[PDB]
Amino acid sequence: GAMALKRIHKELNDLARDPPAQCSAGPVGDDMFHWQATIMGPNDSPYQGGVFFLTIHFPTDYPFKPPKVAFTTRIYHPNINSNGSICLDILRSQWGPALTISKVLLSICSLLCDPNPDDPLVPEIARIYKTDREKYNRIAREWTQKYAM
Repeated sequence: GAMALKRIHKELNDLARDPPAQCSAGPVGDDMFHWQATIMGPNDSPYQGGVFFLTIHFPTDYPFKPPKVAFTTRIYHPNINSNGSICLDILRSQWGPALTISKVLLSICSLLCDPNPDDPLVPEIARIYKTDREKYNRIAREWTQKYAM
């Protein structure tokens, strides 16, 4: 409804004056409820140098339910699977209306920097993250080269 659209427009304007991390986001064409985003691989993470694309769909009752957010670029990470689904609490149970798409992107950036392996979407990636960090980082760098450059 109209409340959602007002809030989406406000968050787009907010993002343009103050970009979260090194992210971009906004409408695909004229559709205010379907956005694209990009996140630069954080410096000093194994994703450094990659550019990762995401899709975002706002619900009609935004901001009182979360946007649906998924990666379209492949990424090696304990909380992001091969469909680009993102296991992140604020996109489900911990969403509230004081969150914004800028805060979602900052939280996804932090997630890339410091995973939640006890919340595994990809059990083996979670396991290697915990038991052999040097190997996790090697493989995440390899996948950044393969998919995100």
